[PDB]
Amino acid sequence: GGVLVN
Amino acid sequence: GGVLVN
Amino acid sequence: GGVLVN
Amino acid sequence: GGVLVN
Amino acid sequence: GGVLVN
Amino acid sequence: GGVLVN
Ligand SMILES: [Zn+2]
Ligand SMILES: [Zn+2]
Ligand SMILES: [Zn+2]
Ligand SMILES: [Zn+2]
Ligand SMILES: [Zn+2]
Ligand SMILES: [Zn+2]
Repeated sequence: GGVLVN
Repeated sequence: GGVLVN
Repeated sequence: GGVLVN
Repeated sequence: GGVLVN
Repeated sequence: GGVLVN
Repeated sequence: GGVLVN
């Protein structure tokens, strides 16, 4: 899956 | 905010 | 699954 | 914000 | 923000 | 998956 740390 | 379409 | 830390 | 389309 | 189309 | 650190 994707990981987005905004 | 962030947008994650997995 | 995806991980979003906003 | 960031956009991630995985 | 960044845009990542994976 | 992709990793976006924004
Ligand atoms: Zn993953
Ligand atoms: Zn936003
Ligand atoms: Zn996952
Ligand atoms: Zn943005
Ligand atoms: Zn931008
Ligand atoms: Zn990966």
